[PDB]
Amino acid sequence: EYPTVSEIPVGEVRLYQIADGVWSHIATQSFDGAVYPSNGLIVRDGDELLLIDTAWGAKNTAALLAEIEKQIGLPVTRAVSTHFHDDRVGGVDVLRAAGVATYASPSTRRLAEVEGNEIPTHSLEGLSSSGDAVRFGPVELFYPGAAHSTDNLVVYVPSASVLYGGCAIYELSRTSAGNVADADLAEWPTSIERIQQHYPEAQFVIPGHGLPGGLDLLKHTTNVVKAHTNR
Ligand SMILES: C[C@H](CS)C(=O)N1CCC[C@@H]1C(=O)O
Ligand code: NA
Ligand SMILES: [Zn+2]
Ligand SMILES: [Zn+2]
Ligand SMILES: [Zn+2]
Repeated sequence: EYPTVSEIPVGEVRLYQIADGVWSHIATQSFDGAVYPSNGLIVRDGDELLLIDTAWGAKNTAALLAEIEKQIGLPVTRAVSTHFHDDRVGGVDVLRAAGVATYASPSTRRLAEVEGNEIPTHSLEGLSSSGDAVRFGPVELFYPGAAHSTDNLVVYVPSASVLYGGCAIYELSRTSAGNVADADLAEWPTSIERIQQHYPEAQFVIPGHGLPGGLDLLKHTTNVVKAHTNR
């Protein structure tokens, strides 16, 4: 049922409804001569929508807005990018031109600027120390500490028990570490354990790339990260 990388041409976006007013968005992109999928989140907030992450580039993000209008038909008024990489902020300018208020932590904004990636406009305060949580409308934002990147956020939807782990969490099909150029390998498992301790009620866990699962994706990611650590 969940849209897979094989099913989505680059440039197109699928939505997957998880619960009343919660969807993931799934897009694909060429990377390393392969095609990889990438997930974001959409959460209804009243008669508006909160978007979590771009769809990995401007073209895809335009497709994302069009698919949202087609399938849901409510305005995206805010967006949060969960780290500074292009699968999270690539498309921010598209969102901004469409009237979306884009947000990220100051950590993410600083790193995006250094990197030459798009920079969300608004700053999310209160997330700079490991273990910090803040409410943002229908979600809670949580900074678990450095993992896939120094700035990685996770997002929890309490009404639906959905934990969006972003790229700090790997899908089960990934058995070897991926892009760790910006990672903190030493802290990554500790950061995962903070997610487990903060959201032990989570029922649906979404990795940055690939198929959702349950909280077992946390242990899985720790297993893979520790194996890479011991390479
Ligand atoms: C551009 C993204 C940023 S997490 C990236 O590095 N990717 C996406 C899928 C493959 C590769 C990876 O994270 O291993
Ligand atoms: Na919390
Ligand atoms: Zn990343
Ligand atoms: Zn604004
Ligand atoms: Zn990613």
